[PDB]
Amino acid sequence: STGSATTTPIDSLDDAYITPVQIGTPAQTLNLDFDTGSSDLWVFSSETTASEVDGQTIYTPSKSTTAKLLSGATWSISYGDGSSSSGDVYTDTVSVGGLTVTGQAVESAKKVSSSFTEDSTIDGLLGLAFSTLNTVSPTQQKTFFDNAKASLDSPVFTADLGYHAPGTYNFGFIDTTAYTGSITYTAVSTKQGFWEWTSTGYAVGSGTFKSTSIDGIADTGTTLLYLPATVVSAYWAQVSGAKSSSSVGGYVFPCSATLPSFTFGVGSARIVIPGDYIDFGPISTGSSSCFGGIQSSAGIGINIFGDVALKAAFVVFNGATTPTLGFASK
Repeated sequence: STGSATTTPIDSLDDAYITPVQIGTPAQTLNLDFDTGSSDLWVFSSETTASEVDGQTIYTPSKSTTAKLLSGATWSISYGDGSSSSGDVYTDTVSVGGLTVTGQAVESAKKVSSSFTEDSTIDGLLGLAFSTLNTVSPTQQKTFFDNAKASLDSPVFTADLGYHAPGTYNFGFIDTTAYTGSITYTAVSTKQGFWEWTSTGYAVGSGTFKSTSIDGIADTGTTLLYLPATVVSAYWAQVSGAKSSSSVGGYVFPCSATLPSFTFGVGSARIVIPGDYIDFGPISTGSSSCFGGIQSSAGIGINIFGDVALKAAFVVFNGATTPTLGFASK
């Protein structure tokens, strides 16, 4: 089997991408944030505290003839941005782009943190990291991809995120028309539960490539590119007037600037992020200070190849017995 679904930016900055997901019988379609940095499929629901729902579409398990309470199971998750959610668990039929999994754990939110409530466009998350990170207790549950894997034509999914445009998540096949050149594959460590890999270096604009190992994670659920402070300083030094602002929370730059590109290495290959992808717009409405899309990971504990980096590539998440990642230009 295969599946193919369009993923759509939630706003004009590409802050996140939503993908329609069919849950239950008859189908209830929710727009979920596919997140290769986490491993829970959770949704706003008829059980979510009413004051914490503000415009999201909810899953109502009592209206699904295939929903079953997973007795005794609870979940609770906290994300790198400080947000969180928790609740109970149902199993139900879940379909993405024509690919159907029966008995998928659907984590129904009883509580969500304010950042979720305040974002009416995201109805939940669909985790695509390794199932060892799934938070369901006392019996950890598998991700949608893990449940689908054996049925897929090939045990892979691909992320093709658009810049200011829709893109595609495919399951079970590699669309050879969706990229240019060849796909360069690179080793993955699953020791932390992430799609963790080592970039071979970077370049700023037309500058020389610096060969240096940068361990990080491929994370579709993180907006920005978070890299070591040395790398980030080297980038922003090429933008006149750019500076790190403690009050704003990262590097800002004059909105009148033209940003240089940023290149990262994948083996001997190179992925170029155009400068425009690094502009996240005014820090507040009407400001001439703009927020940068490359930020320091120093306070995170891990480097994160988020959407800024991934949307410059066609990315293969190869879930074979020994997983690997593939990157192609597009």
